[PDB]
Amino acid sequence: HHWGYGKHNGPEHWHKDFPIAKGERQSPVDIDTHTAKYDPSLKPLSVSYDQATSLRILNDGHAFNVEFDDSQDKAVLKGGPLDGTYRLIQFHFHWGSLDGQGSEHTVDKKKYAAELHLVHWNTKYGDFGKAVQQPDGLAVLGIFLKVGSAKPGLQKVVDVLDSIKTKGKSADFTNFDPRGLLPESLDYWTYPGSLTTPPLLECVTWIVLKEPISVSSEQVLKFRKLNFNGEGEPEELMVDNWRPAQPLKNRQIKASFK
Ligand SMILES: [Zn+2]
Repeated sequence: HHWGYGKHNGPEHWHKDFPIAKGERQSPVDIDTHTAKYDPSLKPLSVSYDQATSLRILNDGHAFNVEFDDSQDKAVLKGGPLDGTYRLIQFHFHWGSLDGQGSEHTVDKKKYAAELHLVHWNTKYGDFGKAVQQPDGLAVLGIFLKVGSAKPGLQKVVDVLDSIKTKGKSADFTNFDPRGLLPESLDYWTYPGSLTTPPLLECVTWIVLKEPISVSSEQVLKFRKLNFNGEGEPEELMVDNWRPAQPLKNRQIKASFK
């Protein structure tokens, strides 16, 4: 039926409705730190989120998304391996049922408790919908989450999850500053990839930060209380909403640090 993360509609079944699932530049991938190529040509990342305007938080049945106003260059990403300006449109997470799994990308086979994805689209295409049809249409900033000390800047997100427990529920979520979710260092790995959920379009320039952010056990536990199902339906906990690593194929992962 509809795609998901269950036993009968999970990642291994996606190729039936979305053939590109077996494409040449699919994500996520395992980042082999000893095979990654240091590129001194790579520029530092430029993250300008001071004028960010968050609007709403939504449970879309696959994860929860915090949406931003992308009608102007309020929150943008530039520099790094990017050519042009990319506007932040939304961010969401992927997490597991246990602290030992949850991230989509892995580092030397290591899985993190969760992974944060900040999605941006290339302004030259005018349109998020137009951007996903281009090889350089999107730029996604990936950040790993490890369990340890609590992340203060994440609590506002955690506290509102009760109001969007089921699929289709949304809540006003204004005044949220995404800068509180960034690690200290902006060193990164980058490679050409795809969206990790259907339609799995190969329009993403992935920028994965080396430094993970730490969140508390209680914070992640609250993520696990969400539901894949809609209100009134049998409860299915929203956990393990991650896609496993895909073949790197003919791609090179570059590092901004040595
Ligand atoms: Zn994602």
